[PDB]
Amino acid sequence: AAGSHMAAEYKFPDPIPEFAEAETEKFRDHMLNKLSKRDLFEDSVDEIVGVCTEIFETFLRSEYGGPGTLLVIPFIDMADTLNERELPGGPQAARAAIKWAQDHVDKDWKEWTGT
Repeated sequence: AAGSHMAAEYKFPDPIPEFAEAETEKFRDHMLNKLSKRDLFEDSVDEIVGVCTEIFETFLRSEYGGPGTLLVIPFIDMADTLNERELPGGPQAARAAIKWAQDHVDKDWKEWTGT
């Protein structure tokens, strides 16, 4: 954080697979509920949520180590994957995903880790 200090002074938390799993369940349940109500996703909610959830969990499991590490790239990956598979609503789903993640992930990490 401050360049003159010793590297040994800065311990950063590793990603936590149990947090990734628990937070992915909350994300999935939010996304299923939010997208289910809308004609745009009527026949594809499960598939679209499945794409978003897989990308989200993979990022939390390997890459998320608390505040300062939730990158935008998984949400770009969600829109790109939905666009590649010609699933309608890519921008809408990725925006729902990033809004929820912005609102919850760091806060939930602090609560889950007790920090």
